[PDB]
Amino acid sequence: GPLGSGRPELYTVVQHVKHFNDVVEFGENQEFTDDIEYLLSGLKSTQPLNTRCLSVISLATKCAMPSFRMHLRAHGMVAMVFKTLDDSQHHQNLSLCTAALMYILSRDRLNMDLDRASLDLMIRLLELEQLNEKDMNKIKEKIRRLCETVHNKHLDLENITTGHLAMETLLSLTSKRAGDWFKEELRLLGGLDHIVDKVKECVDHLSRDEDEEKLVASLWGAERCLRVLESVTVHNPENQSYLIAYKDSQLIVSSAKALQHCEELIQQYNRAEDSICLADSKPLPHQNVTNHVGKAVEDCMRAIIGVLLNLTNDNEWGSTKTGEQDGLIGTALNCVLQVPKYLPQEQRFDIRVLGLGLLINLVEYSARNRHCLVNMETSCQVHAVQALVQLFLERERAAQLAESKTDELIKDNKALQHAGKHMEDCIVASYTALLLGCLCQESPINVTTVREYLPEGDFSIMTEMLKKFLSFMNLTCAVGTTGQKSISRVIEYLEHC
Repeated sequence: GPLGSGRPELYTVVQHVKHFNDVVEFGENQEFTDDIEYLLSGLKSTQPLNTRCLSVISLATKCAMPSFRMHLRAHGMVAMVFKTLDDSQHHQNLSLCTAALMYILSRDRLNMDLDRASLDLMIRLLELEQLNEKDMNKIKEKIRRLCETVHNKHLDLENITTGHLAMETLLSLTSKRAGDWFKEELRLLGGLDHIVDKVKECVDHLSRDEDEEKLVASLWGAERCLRVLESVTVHNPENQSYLIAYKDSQLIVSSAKALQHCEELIQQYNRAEDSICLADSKPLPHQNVTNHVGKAVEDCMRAIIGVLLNLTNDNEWGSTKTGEQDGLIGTALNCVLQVPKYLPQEQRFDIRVLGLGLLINLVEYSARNRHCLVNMETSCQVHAVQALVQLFLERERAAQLAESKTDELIKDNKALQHAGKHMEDCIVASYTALLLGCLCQESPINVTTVREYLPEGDFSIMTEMLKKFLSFMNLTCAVGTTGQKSISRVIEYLEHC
């Protein structure tokens, strides 16, 4: 039962005490009961705003002390502290302080301490959108140092904002460390409804034409929220299901549109270093504007696909509903074949894997997604399978050469990079082979096609690659038995082609 404990639970408790980190006192240090009633009064609406902000920071500063937090929570003051701050959303300065306070507090498990109201507050602070500067920076710097100390989290001062700290709070509340309590509560009490609605607002603003500031705010507004939605769906089928159902699949509908806008926007803000943009209208690759918007577009993309992966991984209504969105399957394919050439070299690996992974999810069981993909057409115009075989072969060479360059250096650390690029080109070739193999085993017709565009019609170039890939996967330990087994089966199948 709930009172019962296994060895792991007790081992943690005992290890937590013996080798410290938490140097705590259970004793009613009444100095706390003093400090605390003095601070609580500084938080009230009846107080000038700057006095409140400083009272919050001072309270957050004391909360870097595990013993203080413990006494704050043991007296049941947390819900009360945040009730007093429940008007924070109406003031941007106090909103930053309030978000910072709960982030620090969320180092611990707040199952018993946060109430619905305080949870709704933090969601409001996450939805928030936008004179006393030189000591707001001193406050921001103070917050940054607290974040490092309490969470081992290093943030740039440019990221000590309300949107960031509210996001980090919601990620911290729904991490592995936190458990599942708040993943559950965010759903059951309407929290996820509001985060999705916010994603829709932001994504609808990309569809219009807007200036740098408004564009970055739209994108960052979506990402911020998408990352919380990604978090709450990790190992949580309920939340995946809820987000697929909510408002006629609003999240997926908005996500698909967003991904498409992003595909277009990213061309507009090229940061590729091996590129030469013709247009004088397009920002140069080294401008502040370009690395500010372009990075914002990329980050939003990674967030969109992350959510879509979680919704389509095991859930087939998710895959069905996601595949039905006009142009998504096409956009996903473009994320692999086209988008990367408008990104810094370092970022191309991640996007290719994500796009390929999403395609695999969509195509695994959905016949109609399968059909839509094989009949798709793309650039280098050609059919999808043909393009995917090309990507494989292209990347399979890029790899065996990138290893030659680094096999030369070891004898005759530019090799490190060349080795890193070797691995990357292999994994991309691998996922491409895995996708093609998937399409093949679901229909022999596709086998004929891949054979046509395969040198000699010899599938061994794919199967040999997948064997090494499966072996590499078990080095990462990222995939479990079923995953490993089904990859093996794909190798078997292709081996008989």
